[PDB]
Amino acid sequence: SPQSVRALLERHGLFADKRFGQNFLVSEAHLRRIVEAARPFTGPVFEVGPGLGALTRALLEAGAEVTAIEKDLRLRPVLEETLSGLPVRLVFQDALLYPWEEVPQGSLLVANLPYHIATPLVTRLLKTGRFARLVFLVQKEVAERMTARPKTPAYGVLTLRVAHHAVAERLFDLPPGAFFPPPKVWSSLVRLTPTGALDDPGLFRLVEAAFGKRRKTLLNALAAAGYPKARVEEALRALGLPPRVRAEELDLEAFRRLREGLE
Ligand SMILES: CSC[C@H]1O[C@@H](n2cnc3c(N)ncnc32)[C@H](O)[C@@H]1O
Repeated sequence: SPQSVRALLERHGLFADKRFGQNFLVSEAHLRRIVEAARPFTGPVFEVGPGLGALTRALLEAGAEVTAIEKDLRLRPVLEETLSGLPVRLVFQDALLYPWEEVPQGSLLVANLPYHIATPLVTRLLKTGRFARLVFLVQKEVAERMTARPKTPAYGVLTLRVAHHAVAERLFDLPPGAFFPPPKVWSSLVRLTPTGALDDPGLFRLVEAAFGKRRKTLLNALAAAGYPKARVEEALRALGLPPRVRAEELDLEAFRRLREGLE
């Protein structure tokens, strides 16, 4: 209930703080969808932003071993209340500072992520190579980026970052009313399933360069970033791509081949 969430906040003298991107899940049906997207719980679960503990409780009740990382210390009493009697390790810390590279191989991320950290956090977790599955809520626009196909407005660096590490699924869209307080945009449930690759800095130097200068062809964008123009011309030719092809027209394999051609 939006009422129960409002009432719970009121009882604990809390107000949702925009500095923490606080928008708390209201629907048991959405909670169920998140748990069902993440299961089976074959490794330890990390939840970033447990908030009032709604998803934390759902995860624990499904038998997950949970570490929940919450930056807002004001939420400690409600979390302790919600999670009374349940084995959750509550960590009061900025999740952007948590030692992610050390989590057990096979871990899971399951989280209603704060909008302002979702992209750098997911990027970092994917670079660790440690997760079996990452299941999380993001703004619909960010989900679209993470799941974009080439030659579309949402297609870009983030799409390619996700794709390099993982297959990506947008499973469900949630309206603003799924949260209290309601945010201004729709959200989406995303599932990422890592496929083995760790960071490839050479590849991402190329990908970042490709998309840096948006109004240029791929060739001129790379040339402006310091890639030898003649070599880019040849690599594109060898790929059977048009001289004026744009960055958003290349899929992950094409970028991998382009990188290989440049070197
Ligand atoms: C969508 S609700 C977001 C949840 O994440 C928490 N949160 C916001 N920023 C961070 C952060 N940097 N690390 C951990 N939790 C956070 C918020 O306080 C809230 O419970």
